[PDB]
Amino acid sequence: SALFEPYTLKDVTLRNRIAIPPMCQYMAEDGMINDWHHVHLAGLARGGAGLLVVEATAVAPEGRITPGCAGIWSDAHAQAFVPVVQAIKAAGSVPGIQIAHAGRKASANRPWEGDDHIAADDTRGWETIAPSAIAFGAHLPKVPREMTLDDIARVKQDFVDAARRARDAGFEWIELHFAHGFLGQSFFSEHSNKRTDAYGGSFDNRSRFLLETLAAVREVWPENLPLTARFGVLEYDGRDEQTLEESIELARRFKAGGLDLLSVSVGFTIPDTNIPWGPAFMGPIAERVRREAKLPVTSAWGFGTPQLAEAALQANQLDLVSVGRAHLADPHWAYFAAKELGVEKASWTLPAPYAHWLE
Amino acid sequence: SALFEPYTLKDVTLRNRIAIPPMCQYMAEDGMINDWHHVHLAGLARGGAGLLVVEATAVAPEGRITPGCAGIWSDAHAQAFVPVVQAIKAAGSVPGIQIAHAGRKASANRPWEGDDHIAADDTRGWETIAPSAIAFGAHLPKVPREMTLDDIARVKQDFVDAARRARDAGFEWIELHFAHGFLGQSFFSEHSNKRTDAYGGSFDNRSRFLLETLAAVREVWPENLPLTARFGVLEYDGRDEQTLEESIELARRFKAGGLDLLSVSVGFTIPDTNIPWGPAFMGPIAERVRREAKLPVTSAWGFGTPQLAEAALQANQLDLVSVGRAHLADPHWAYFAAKELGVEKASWTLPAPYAHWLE
Ligand SMILES: Cc1cc2nc3c(=O)[nH]c(=O)nc-3n(C[C@H](O)[C@H](O)[C@H](O)COP(=O)(O)O)c2cc1C
Ligand SMILES: Cc1cc2nc3c(=O)[nH]c(=O)nc-3n(C[C@H](O)[C@H](O)[C@H](O)COP(=O)(O)O)c2cc1C
Ligand SMILES: O=c1ccc2ccccc2o1
Ligand SMILES: O=c1ccc2ccccc2o1
Repeated sequence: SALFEPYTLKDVTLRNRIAIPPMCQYMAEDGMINDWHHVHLAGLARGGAGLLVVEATAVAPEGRITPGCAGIWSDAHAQAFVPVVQAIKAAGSVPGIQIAHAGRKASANRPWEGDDHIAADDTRGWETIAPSAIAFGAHLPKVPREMTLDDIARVKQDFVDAARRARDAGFEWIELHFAHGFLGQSFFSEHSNKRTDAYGGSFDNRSRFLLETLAAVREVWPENLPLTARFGVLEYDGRDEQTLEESIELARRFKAGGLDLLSVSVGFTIPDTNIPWGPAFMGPIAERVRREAKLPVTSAWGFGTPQLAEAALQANQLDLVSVGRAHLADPHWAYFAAKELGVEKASWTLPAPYAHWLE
Repeated sequence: SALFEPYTLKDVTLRNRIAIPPMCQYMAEDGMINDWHHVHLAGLARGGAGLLVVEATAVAPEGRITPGCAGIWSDAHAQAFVPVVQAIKAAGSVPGIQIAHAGRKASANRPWEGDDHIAADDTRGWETIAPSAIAFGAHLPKVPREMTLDDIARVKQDFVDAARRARDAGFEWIELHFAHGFLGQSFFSEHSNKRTDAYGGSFDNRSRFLLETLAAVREVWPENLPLTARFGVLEYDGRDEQTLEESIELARRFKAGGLDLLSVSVGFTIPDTNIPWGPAFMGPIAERVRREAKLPVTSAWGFGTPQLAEAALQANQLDLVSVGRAHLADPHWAYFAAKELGVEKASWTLPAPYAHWLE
């Protein structure tokens, strides 16, 4: 099975091609993770996936999506990850982390508590920042504060500090969150970036925050550990071919700047779009990015059907298959997939205290 | 759905009729549990089952099955359970524990490391104890030491101390392991008990260890928390009707002595038997015990098919359905069962960070 072939990137070897993508849990308190996360993540690692990427973890308090988001903006925040990293490694999975800044989509309620911008008089909320003072709209109506050049310098340094902390906590894989309409994506998109300084206007200027942040992170992140990013390569906003062309050009510049793998997604920069949701719908666009930027990729959405994951790999659409919600449903999805695909000794996807009894 | 109806026993209410029976993990060190158990048990509790019974936990070092078995023979052993109990409660499941003594089946290898009695010159092994100096046979050839009256007194006190420790660690449900050919079962069975003192020969004498142990435990175990036992009610040894009759009589004496629920099993006292394994095969015998002893019951073996669990409950064969291996395969089996049986808002079997996304 292609799904169960190992994968080596830099000095890291994944035991199979199943990646668990970042999935916010909304269970942290002032950014500090707790036994929710410990058990959730260790349980997933034991389920057999080769790579487990921790949820969007804010590089600064105002870069959380919600009051429940994880953070890594101090050394105490980082040290809370150490036992979890160690548990993921004990289970034979590779521990990764997505470091993030929610930009104009920050200061929102948890998804089961309204999913919308927090009311102005709610003591939990905060002012959001963005390249330009323009609201997302819809359920996120707050107008963010336009960043100063000093704010840009500060946020880049927060990404550096976050990467340094992730390294020192023992993570073996890092993902910069430049997707999903959050701060990085919003610098790239002309919808959200109306700046007329070095950080907006032209393709080079819109790319600048993302490229500078990547380069700054690269200074502290070990060359022997995968350096990755998530990036929305189109919006489904009626501008798709031009946007895809620019996104692929940026992917080439990421590769030249030391990016080892790109997690290919959708922008979600603005609400007025027409996204053609369907099983593995991103496969062909991931394949195009992979081919035209000559860079390994992953993608997500609907790959919880094992045969579809297998097909995407065999078609060389993807190098790793990211499987999210199916792992919330069943932490042992990798074992289910091994059985489905007829892998020999499928139960030994799991550790011995489970595997022995399920043969 | 009957499977998703709550159940109240004494002061304890289970949110549904799904019980996770004790399942040895073989991951403890000198009886001390660790993060294997913490994550395993907390993950299961979050999966939605109403009751989670911790694996056979030895009341004395020589009563472990294997070198990997959990123990509760000192206060330090008991205190290791406290964070796990607290995690199970945080997830809304009821924490239980099975306290045990392996008798002549002790000093064995882990099941994936031979499953047989440990060699005499292996430094991990120990002398086993039993009512009579008679080996099980087959892969368990060691002849146990015949217990003295002082040994009987000591082991009863070890059960008391174990129950006291379980209580003080916060467990809300206790199960005495009088099944599966271990010490208690072996006192009851004429195959293994050839004593001619007060603890063998007659039905009353063979029952005595079990009844005295129950009564002694009852002195320290709170009256408002379920007091239960697991007991093998037949052997499939060609003596089934007579053995069933005696076992039901013992069940009546357990009930009279304060037992709240009986987990009905097979004896596994000797190897030369013909057990008719099949899905829910114990249902009719559990039903007979339930009816003739007028005592709530659970049973196990093959109830991981949700419709079969439901049928057993609707037929009043069982009060709780024990589902073991299916939970090793999928910690979230209760969610799977809720979907299968068409329960409304099935995803809310799970906590919010999962349930919201799986609706
Ligand atoms: C509960 C949950 C939280 C999510 N949090 C993030 C996040 O932290 N970062 C991110 O880039 N994507 C996040 N996503 C997107 C997932 O990583 C994944 O791309 C999406 O769920 C599609 O994959 P699936 O169909 O296998 O679930 C989240 C999705 C879910 C369901
Ligand atoms: C891994 C494992 C460990 C077991 N350990 C115990 C134990 O600690 N105590 C016990 O009474 N039964 C133990 N059993 C029996 C289970 O409790 C259950 O009765 C049996 O697995 C049948 O249920 P199932 O078909 O749902 O798996 C164990 C079974 C398995 C598979
Ligand atoms: O980047 C993100 C962060 C959270 C999240 C939650 C649900 C769906 C997608 C998501 O993407
Ligand atoms: O009482 C027990 C203890 C361990 C065990 C392992 C596999 C099957 C049944 C078992 O029963």
